[PDB]
Amino acid sequence: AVTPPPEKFNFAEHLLQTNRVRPDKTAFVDDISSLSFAQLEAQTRQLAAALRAIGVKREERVLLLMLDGTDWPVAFLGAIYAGIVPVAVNTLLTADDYAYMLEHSRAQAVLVSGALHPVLKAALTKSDHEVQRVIVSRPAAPLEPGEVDFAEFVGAHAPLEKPAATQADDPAFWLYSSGSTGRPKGVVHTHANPYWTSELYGRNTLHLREDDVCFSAAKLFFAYGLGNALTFPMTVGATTLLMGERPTPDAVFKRWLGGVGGVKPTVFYGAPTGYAGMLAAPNLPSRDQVALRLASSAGEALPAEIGQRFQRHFGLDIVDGIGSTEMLHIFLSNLPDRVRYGTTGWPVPGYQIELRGDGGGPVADGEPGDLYIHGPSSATMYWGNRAKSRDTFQGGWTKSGDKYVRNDDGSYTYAGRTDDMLKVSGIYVSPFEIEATLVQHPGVLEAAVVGVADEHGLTKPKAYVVPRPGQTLSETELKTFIKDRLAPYKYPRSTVFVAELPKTATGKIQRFKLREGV
Ligand SMILES: O=C(O)c1ccco1
Repeated sequence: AVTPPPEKFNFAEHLLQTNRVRPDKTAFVDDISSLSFAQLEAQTRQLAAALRAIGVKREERVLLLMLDGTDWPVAFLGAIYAGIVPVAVNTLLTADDYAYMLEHSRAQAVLVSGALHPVLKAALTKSDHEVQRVIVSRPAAPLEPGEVDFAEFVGAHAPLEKPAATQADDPAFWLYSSGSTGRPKGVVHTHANPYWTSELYGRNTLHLREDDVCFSAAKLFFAYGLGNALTFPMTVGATTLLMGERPTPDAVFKRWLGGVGGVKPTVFYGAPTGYAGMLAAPNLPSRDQVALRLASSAGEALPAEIGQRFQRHFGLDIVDGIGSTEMLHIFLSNLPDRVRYGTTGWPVPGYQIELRGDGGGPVADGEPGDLYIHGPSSATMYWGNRAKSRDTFQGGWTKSGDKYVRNDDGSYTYAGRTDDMLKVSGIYVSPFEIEATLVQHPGVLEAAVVGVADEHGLTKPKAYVVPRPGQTLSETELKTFIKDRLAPYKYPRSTVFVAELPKTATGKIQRFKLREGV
């Protein structure tokens, strides 16, 4: 039902051309600024020019480390328009994480929000990078020699006259994806990939349209967010609301109620964690206060009671689907008019789904298998990692690392992960990372972290800690340490002190016994 993109294709030019019908409609609006489609176009093309003027060439990478706001799609589309590959990254990571991404991407320039300039600085100082220029959006401190203010940079250059003559299957952008051990993998996406997600899911599954106002709690750096709040709305001419701050129930409700930009969102997107938090909130708005027509969920399985509670309150379902960084967006989903809570719905038309057992063979309905996806938006490889590329991308099929069960009605029910990671509110969290942080406290002897469901059925990490006999470590002291050592998104929901952990003769911790509540 969807025509493939032409083999000569630049995604940025495609989204700009789509919206030349509507120059004066708002494209993006945030707390302090707004861009119409024609202003976005101009700024996008001037940034493309600016990047070429400082010597960044076609196929070279730039790091895009930016809070959600109107400069973000300018950054992203401007690079793409130039045939430069933006590497769009999480804004909550450490200087060490970024130092690795600068070296691994060989980024030649960085586009960074002033609030993130201190962490970027640390990463630049410590690494062997190739960064020729730092372009700072909304600087929060004085610019260092050679750094340039984003607005000045865009404003200094005339718009690039034509886009880079890219192929549809040329790399257009990277995201990073983390595993339970080891450094993040550079997921390489082509120009065609987000065309396929925006058409097969944004348009043909959600039925987004021009008069929509989109608002995603999931940031633009998330694959989920990048669809929800950039590629999908730009595909149909919707207006997008962007928000720089942390998405709490209050910040979201403020927006829902038309507190920014004079717009009320019609389409909202977020993790089940956020929806649970909102429904808990004593000032949840009533349906007559909001203009929501469509509530999308992804980033962990949606507990049935959260959808049911949302539906009872709003008269609107939560439409929960699953995608990945490697598949770019959702491939298995409930539909806006067909929702079965306790399942992730049906394959998205355009994607083929398989469940494979221990030998790669078929599994009987109602038995769990590992999920593999065949669809036209899959990443081509992990950059510079052939072993991991071979394990994940196998002849047109992409291994998700999830397990699922197929139901008699052809829907799919989540069954666990194949690789120890915990999916906590949209972000993959490694139990092994948390264990290695806890053992650096002198009062901890050993530590084990597993996922446990909270009162809402949502998975959070839980730490089992053996304290070191000669020391005094209290629960609070450990919480103080965790607070200093880890990002809030990685916190254990609770920590239990035990006398010993169950292990094999080799010292392998039997984490499955801790999940069983021994
Ligand atoms: O379920 C996810 O985590 C997802 C949705 C779209 C992209 O990633």
